[PDB]
Amino acid sequence: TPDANASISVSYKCGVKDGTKNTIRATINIKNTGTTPVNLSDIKVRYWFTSDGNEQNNFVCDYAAFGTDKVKGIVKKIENSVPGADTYCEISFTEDAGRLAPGGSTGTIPFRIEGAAEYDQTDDYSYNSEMSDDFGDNTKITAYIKDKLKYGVEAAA
Amino acid sequence: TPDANASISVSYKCGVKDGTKNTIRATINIKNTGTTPVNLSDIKVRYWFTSDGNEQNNFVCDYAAFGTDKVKGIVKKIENSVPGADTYCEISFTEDAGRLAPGGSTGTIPFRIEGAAEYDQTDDYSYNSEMSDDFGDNTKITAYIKDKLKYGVEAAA
Ligand SMILES: [Ca+2]
Ligand SMILES: [Ca+2]
Repeated sequence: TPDANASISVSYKCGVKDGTKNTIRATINIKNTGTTPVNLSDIKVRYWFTSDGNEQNNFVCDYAAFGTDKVKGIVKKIENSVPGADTYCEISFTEDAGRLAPGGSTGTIPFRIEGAAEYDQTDDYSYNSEMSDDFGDNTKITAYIKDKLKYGVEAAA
Repeated sequence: TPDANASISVSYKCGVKDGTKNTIRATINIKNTGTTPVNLSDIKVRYWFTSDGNEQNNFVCDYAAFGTDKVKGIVKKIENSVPGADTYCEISFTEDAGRLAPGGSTGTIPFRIEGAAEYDQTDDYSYNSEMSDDFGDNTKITAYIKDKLKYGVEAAA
C-alpha cells in the first residue's frame, strides 16, 4: 500500500551532561528514505527512559531549521514498565511544520528533557553514550508515520 | 573563517531521455555537511554542458519540498569553452527559500533544461549516465556558498 511504502529513518547524537545531572540532552535528524514526500505532521519520534522518580519531566526543543515552534513534545508514563523504560517522550510536529522530500531530512533537532531531580541515563533504553562524537543509527529510538512503526524497536517486556 | 568552515555537498541522479531528445533531465539533492546552518539563498549549483547549437536553453524546476517558486535557473554561454562545456545552467534560490540545518538537506530537486533542437548529452561535462539508477557523487556538478566553490570541480581548459 502507499502507506506501507513510506519510509523514514532517524539518526541520533547523545548530548552532554554535567553536575546537576537533571537534563537529558540529545539531537535527532529525521530522513525521508522513501520515494514519496512525507509530511512532518505525520511523524512522531519516541525516546524511551526511566525517569528515576521524577514525576515531572519537561520537553524543550532548542533548534529546528523550520522553527522550534513547529516541534512538540509530551512525556508520558508507561503503566507496565519494561527494560529501560517507565516513561517515554513523544516528539511530534505541528500541521504547518512542512514536509520532507524524498531523500530529504530535517538536519539537527536538539532537545532537552528536564527534571527536578537527577537523571541516571545509563538505565534508559534510548540512551547510547557510544554515539556522542558522531550521529549514529540508534534503533532504540522509534519513529512512526501515521502512528505506524517505521524506525527502531520499541521498548518492550 | 566562519565562511571557510560552511560546507555543502550535492548528490545527483541522471534522468530519462526519449525520442525528441531535446530535454536534459536530472535531479539534485543539496546537503549541509557543516556544523552551522546555511541559507538556501546563499547556495548556487552549476550544471555544465554543450548546448549543441541551441541558442535558447530554458530551465524548469519540477518539484521542491519548499516549493518550485523558490528555485531559479539561468543558462549562460561560456565565452572561452572548455571540455564538455560551452554553456552552464546556474540554479539558485529565492530570499525566502529557507535554510538547511547542519546535517539537513533538500531532498530531490528535479529539473529540466529544454532546447528546440536535440541535445547530445554524452558530450556534456556534468552528464553521468552511470548515476541513473541511484543518486551519486557527481563532482562534475559544482556548488557554491556566497559564490565560493564548495563542491565539485568546475569545467575548465
Ligand atoms: Ca534513568
Ligand atoms: Ca551536448
